[PDB]
Amino acid sequence: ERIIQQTDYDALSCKLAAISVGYLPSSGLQRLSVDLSKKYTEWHRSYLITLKKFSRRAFGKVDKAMRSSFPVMNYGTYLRTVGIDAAILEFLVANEKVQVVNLGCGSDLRMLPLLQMFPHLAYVDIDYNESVELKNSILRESEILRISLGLSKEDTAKSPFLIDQGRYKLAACDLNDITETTRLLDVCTKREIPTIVISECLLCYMHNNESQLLINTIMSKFSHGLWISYDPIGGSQPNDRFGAIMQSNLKESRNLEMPTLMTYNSKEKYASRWSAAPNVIVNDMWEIFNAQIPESERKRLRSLQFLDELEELKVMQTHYILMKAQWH
Ligand SMILES: C[S@@+](CC[C@H](N)C(=O)[O-])C[C@H]1O[C@@H](n2cnc3c(N)ncnc32)[C@H](O)[C@@H]1O
Repeated sequence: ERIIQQTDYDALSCKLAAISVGYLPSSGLQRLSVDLSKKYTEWHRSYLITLKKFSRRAFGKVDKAMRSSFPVMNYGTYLRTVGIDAAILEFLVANEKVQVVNLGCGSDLRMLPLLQMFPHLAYVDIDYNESVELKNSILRESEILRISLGLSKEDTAKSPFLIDQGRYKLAACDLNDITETTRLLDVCTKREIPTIVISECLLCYMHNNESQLLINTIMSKFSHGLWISYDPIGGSQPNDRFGAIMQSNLKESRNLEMPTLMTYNSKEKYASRWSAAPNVIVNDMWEIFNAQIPESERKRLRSLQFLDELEELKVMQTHYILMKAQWH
C-alpha cells in the first residue's frame, strides 16, 4: 500500500523539523558524544538532500511539511524520539550483545549512532519493498551515510537483503504476512540473543488480527526481549472526539485507516495486547514530558521556540503512548 508507505514522509518531515530547530539531538537523553551529536544532524541533513536526488515528489512533501512545522508538533517529535531512545539505551547498556529489530522502520536513522555506540549491537531494519529500496538507494548514494554503515556504492547484497553489512541489515517484508516475517527473522536473528523490538507508528496501520499475530509470534520467538511500541490512542474520557476526528481526517484527506485506534483507546487497553509478557509498562507522552524529561531539557526547549499553548500540547500528547513490554 503506497498510502501507508507514505506516512513515513510525515515522520521524516517531523524528524527533520525537530533537528533543524534544535530539539534533537538531545545529547543527554540520547547519550550522544560531541562527535555523534554533530553526525546525528549531518546524517539527517544528508538524507534529505539525497532524498531530493531520488524523488522530486517525496522531497516536495517532506520539504513543505518540515518548514511549516509548529512547536507543538516539534515537542511531540522530541518526546517520541527521546522516549523510545531512553528505553533502548537502558537495555543496550545492560545487555552488551543485543539484536534490534525495527518493524516498519521507514526513514529512521537511529541505528547510525547506536551501531557506533554499541560494538556488539546487531540491527535489522524492516519495511515494505518499495520503502526499503528507497532507503537503500539513499544510504548508498550519500558519502557520509555510506561511511556510517561501511557500505559500497553498489548494491552488493543478495536476497533477501538490500543491505547485509555486518551488524546492520535492511530487508523487505510485508509484516501483515507472518510466514514471510518469520522466514526473514530466521535468517537475520537468533532466538537466544537479547532482543529489542521497535514498532514506532507501525501497528496503528494494521488490523488487529495482523498486529496481534505479529506480537504473539515475535514474543514467542525470542527468549529474552523488550518491545518498545509507540502509537496514538483514540482517547477514553467522555466527549473526547480525538479518535473519531483523526479517523475521519485520515479517510477523507488521504484514504488512510487506523483500524484499532478506537479499539485501543486507552493506554491500558493498548498495553493489554502484550499481556503474555510479565513486565508491561505504559505511559502517555505528557506523563513522559513531566516525569522523564529533566528540568534542564524543558528549559533548553523553551529557548528554541515559543510554545504558547501548553494545554494544547497536553491534549495532543495524552493521545500518544509509549509501551515497554519485557519477557524472558
Ligand atoms: C508512520 S511511518 C513510521 C516510520 C518509522 N518507524 C518512524 O517512526 O519514523 C509507518 C511505517 O510503517 C511501514 N509499514 C506499515 N505497514 C507495514 C507492513 N505491513 N509491512 C512493512 N512495513 C509496514 C510503512 O511503510 C511506513 O514506513
